[PDB]
Amino acid sequence: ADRADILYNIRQTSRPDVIPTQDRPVAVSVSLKFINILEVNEITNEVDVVFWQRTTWSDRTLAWDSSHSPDQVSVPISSLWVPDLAAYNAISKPEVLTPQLARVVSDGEVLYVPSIRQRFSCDVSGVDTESGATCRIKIGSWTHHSREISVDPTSEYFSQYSRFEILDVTQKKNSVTYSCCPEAYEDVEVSLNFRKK
Amino acid sequence: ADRADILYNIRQTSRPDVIPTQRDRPVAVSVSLKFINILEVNEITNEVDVVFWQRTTWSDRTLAWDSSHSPDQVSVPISSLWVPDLAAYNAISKPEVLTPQLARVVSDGEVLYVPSIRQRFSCDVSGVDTESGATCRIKIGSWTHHSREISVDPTSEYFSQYSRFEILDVTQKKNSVTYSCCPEAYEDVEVSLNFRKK
Amino acid sequence: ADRADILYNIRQTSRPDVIPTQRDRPVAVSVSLKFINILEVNEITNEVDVVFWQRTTWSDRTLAWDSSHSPDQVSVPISSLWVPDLAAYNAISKPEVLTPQLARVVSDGEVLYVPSIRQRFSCDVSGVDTESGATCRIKIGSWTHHSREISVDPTSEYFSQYSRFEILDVTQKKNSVTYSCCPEAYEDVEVSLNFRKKG
Amino acid sequence: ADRADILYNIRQTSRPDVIPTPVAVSVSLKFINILEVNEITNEVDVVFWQRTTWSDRTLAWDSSHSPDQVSVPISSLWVPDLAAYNAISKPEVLTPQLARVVSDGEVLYVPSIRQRFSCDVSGVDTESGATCRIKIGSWTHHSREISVDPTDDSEYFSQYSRFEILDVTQKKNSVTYSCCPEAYEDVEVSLNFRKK
Amino acid sequence: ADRADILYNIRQTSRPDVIPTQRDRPVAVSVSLKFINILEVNEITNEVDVVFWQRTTWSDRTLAWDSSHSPDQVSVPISSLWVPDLAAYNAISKPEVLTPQLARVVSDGEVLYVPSIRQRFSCDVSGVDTESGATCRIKIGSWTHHSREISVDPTEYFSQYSRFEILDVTQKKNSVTYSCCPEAYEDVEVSLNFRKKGRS
Ligand SMILES: Cc1cccn2c(=O)c(-c3cc(Cl)cc(Cl)c3)c([O-])[n+](Cc3cnc(Cl)s3)c12
Ligand SMILES: Cc1cccn2c(=O)c(-c3cc(Cl)cc(Cl)c3)c([O-])[n+](Cc3cnc(Cl)s3)c12
Ligand SMILES: Cc1cccn2c(=O)c(-c3cc(Cl)cc(Cl)c3)c([O-])[n+](Cc3cnc(Cl)s3)c12
Ligand SMILES: Cc1cccn2c(=O)c(-c3cc(Cl)cc(Cl)c3)c([O-])[n+](Cc3cnc(Cl)s3)c12
Ligand SMILES: Cc1cccn2c(=O)c(-c3cc(Cl)cc(Cl)c3)c([O-])[n+](Cc3cnc(Cl)s3)c12
Repeated sequence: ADRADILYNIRQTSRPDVIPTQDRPVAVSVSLKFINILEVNEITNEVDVVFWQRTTWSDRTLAWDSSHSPDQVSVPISSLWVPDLAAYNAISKPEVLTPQLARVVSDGEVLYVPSIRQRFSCDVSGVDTESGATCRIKIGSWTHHSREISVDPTSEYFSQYSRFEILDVTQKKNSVTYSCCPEAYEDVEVSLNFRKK
Repeated sequence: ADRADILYNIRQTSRPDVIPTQRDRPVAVSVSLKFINILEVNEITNEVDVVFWQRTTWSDRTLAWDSSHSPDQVSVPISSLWVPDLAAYNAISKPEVLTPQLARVVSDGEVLYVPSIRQRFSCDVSGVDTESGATCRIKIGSWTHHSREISVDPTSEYFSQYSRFEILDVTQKKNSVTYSCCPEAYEDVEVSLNFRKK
Repeated sequence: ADRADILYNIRQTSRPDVIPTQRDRPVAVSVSLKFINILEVNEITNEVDVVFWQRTTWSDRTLAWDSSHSPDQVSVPISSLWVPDLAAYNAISKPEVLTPQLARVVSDGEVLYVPSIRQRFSCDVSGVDTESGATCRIKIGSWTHHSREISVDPTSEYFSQYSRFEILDVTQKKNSVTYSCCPEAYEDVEVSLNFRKKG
Repeated sequence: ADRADILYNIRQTSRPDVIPTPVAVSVSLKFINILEVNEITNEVDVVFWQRTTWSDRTLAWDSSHSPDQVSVPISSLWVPDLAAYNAISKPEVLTPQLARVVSDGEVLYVPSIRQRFSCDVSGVDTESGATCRIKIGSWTHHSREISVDPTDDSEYFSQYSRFEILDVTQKKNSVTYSCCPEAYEDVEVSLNFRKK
Repeated sequence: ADRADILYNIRQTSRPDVIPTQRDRPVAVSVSLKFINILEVNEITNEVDVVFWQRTTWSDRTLAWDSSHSPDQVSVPISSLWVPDLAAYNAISKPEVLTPQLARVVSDGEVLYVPSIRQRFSCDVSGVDTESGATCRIKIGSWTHHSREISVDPTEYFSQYSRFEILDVTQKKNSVTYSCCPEAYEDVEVSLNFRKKGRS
């Protein structure tokens, strides 16, 4: 089997609209790497950031034997199921800056790392101090509760040319629940502690 | 039945372009806005930029399945379902949907759609910097379906603490509009956001 | 016949790319703007940003069905229908459609499309801050269909009370343009919005 | 044959991705508006009708007993890959993306375009005015595949612009690149304009 | 064989989603930027807006045809062929392609793609209003294909009407690797040394 055969197989087997549960939730790993802080407004409490959203999960149906073939291919995400992640305090659409390609590994692991520019409503107070501001970004599945999707977290790539610098990034698991229903929604709370240089 | 079987059944039965009227009764659409943010307010132009969750529910009993030994809910892309053609009458920008365009379908045939929307409105911003605050009225209804086809029924907890504004009161009242040409009435929800600068 | 049957039949007979000329008659397109808002006015650059409902009606008799014992109207996405290729000649932005892109089809074959449009125009903004106000003229017609293929016919109630501007008068007059090349005439409606800044 | 039959036939015969061979493409700009001029950055924002004609004989039909012209979406036709070499924004097509096809196989496409250009704005606030040169040609087809031929410059120009047109000149030209022997044909449109 | 036949054959054999690796060799992608214009420079935010031609070439031997008695080159929409998934690592906007999205395919299987791109970068703008000027570094490589799948090789048209002038452009090969994995990603580092015209 050559690359074309693996890709043909993935396209004919992929169910983009069907969460690939093995009765277990799909374990989605999410890690933000901050690349840039572009605009900060201490009056409106708004930030414009660029981050790589490292996103991994498993779809065992996509797996193939790679003893005598490539163990990884690039696949357009429009061909694959993708977690329906959203940032709860986003105030703009995520602008994906990068090619919308995922990597599929022969064991069925899927890796997606879009570079995203997005605006958030978060605490910008203290940005011009030594201690800096702490902007909290909550990312979770919009429509899949904890029995369907679990979200697990895990300044190296931050631009030296930003007016801001990063003091600390903290990535903590959290859970939200609504008055209506017993369903809990898992999220990652990403705490970006940063300040003006 | 697994998730794929429920979704294939929904795909084969759902007619995205056909309102699911039972007999000649209207489809009862529930609409509830939850305000998340007030981003830009202009007291001179009377324009406000808001973020809200538009909780939208209705019934398509043709989609129903037995969930005794199966999942009782799935996520479905809205392009596979009929969705109410709701619009805000006093919007001055396109709705920016911030969230994945998936609905939930429940085994009893309930459909639930909760987009997070950023949109700009023309409304009364006068008094925003006072104690009594401003009252901004948002009218949401079906653009093309009169009251015999769609009825719209209404029903601070999630408001960002980091907004420059705070919410005093949200009221959701049912209302109805009619045009000189025709006897048809269009139902809407009038959402009254009473808010002020902190 | 139920709504699904009417919609199936419309999709089978509708030719979105084919003007529905009955005999070899022009398709009579009715156009009526209802101004909802005036957002930005620049008296120096002579530019206005407006919101209007473009009430647009025409006949496609091939879509007709018997509506004794069926619904006499349905909502249909405009991507399933032929739609007039109307353009504003002094527009300087693309029309931003604010509303769902659904038309109403009546069982006699009448089609009604009422998009809410935000668009920017180049027009006369002089006098906006006076009592007599400015008169901004918007020219709307078919871009590619001359008068033997499309005729365009015209016909403050919904204006936002919260605008900084107020409407004194709207006039809708039929007009016709012809180009040096060809004998073909293009019909338009000239919509004259007389408005001013409030006291 | 009725309109539906002409359009059905165009869908069966048209190859949007195949140049209908050089194809002689006629290009003529009519300036409608000058919106923004910046003397410091040498940038202009203009609105123009790009009158574009060519022949695709494969589209032809007998019109003795049918319409001799139809409107066709450009996504159904081959269209010249014309670009402005000194554009600094994407062309914003303001108008419905329909061409006219004549029964002899002539195609006419007249988009109204808003676009920003890098060009000489020096003298704009003088009596002699500025001369802004806009170079339009095929991006990927050299002169053996596409030839570009030009055709009252102020007849359609908005009276409400802060600017006025003194002269529009449309001259044939050619570009060639260090790599290759191929020549690319262009029209150089010289817009002589000034502040009122 | 006429143009229609060549294009039909390209559509029948081209796999837009499949990198055309020959044996187990990487696809050699040649990338060369020609700067056309510098539009907006912000010395406070360290942001530039530039227009450049991204000359992109590679080989897809599956596309090849006999051109002894037919055209040796055609224009093909990029949606009909595989295209390298190049991205600028310090881009802060989507690339805005200003030009028709057509590649040239040569009968030997050579593919040439030259989009005119407007894009905003985060890079060092300090010194732009000095004699030595600013050096803005743009890193371009494959987003998803490591060095065993794609290799990136580097290899006059600047508007005379820009308020900036170009002192030097240097194009150097480089390689990145991530803590997770052994895979290396090739890039080109393009160094644009430029400054404001007309300083005293
Ligand atoms: C090539 C590249 C440029 C920038 C960021 N990348 C990354 O961050 C990672 C990465 C991912 C994880 Cl889960 C952990 C770590 Cl430590 C690194 C990575 O593999 N790649 C290549 C890829 C691009 N798209 C996909 Cl899918 S994989 C890059
Ligand atoms: C996960 C999440 C984030 C934000 C808002 N949501 C909500 O408001 C509700 C919700 C809906 C109703 Cl009708 C009543 C109540 Cl009390 C709550 C909800 O279920 N969910 C998940 C969903 C997202 N899209 C669909 Cl469809 S369901 C969330
Ligand atoms: C519900 C609604 C909100 C706003 C404007 N509308 C209108 O102006 C008219 C209308 C149309 C005409 Cl031809 C004459 C008159 Cl007097 C009124 C109308 O019927 N509707 C509903 C519709 C929306 N889209 C279509 Cl198609 S019909 C509304
Ligand atoms: C109706 C209209 C509004 C604006 C500009 N138009 C034009 O300039 C010309 C035109 C074209 C040429 Cl080649 C020479 C001359 Cl002298 C005039 C024209 O025929 N039309 C209609 C058309 C629009 N799109 C197509 Cl295709 S044909 C108009
Ligand atoms: C016509 C044109 C306008 C602008 C730029 N172009 C170029 O830069 C080059 C070019 C390419 C290389 Cl690899 C080296 C050199 Cl030295 C020049 C070129 O051939 N062409 C035509 C083409 C445009 N798109 C394709 Cl595909 S071929 C132009």
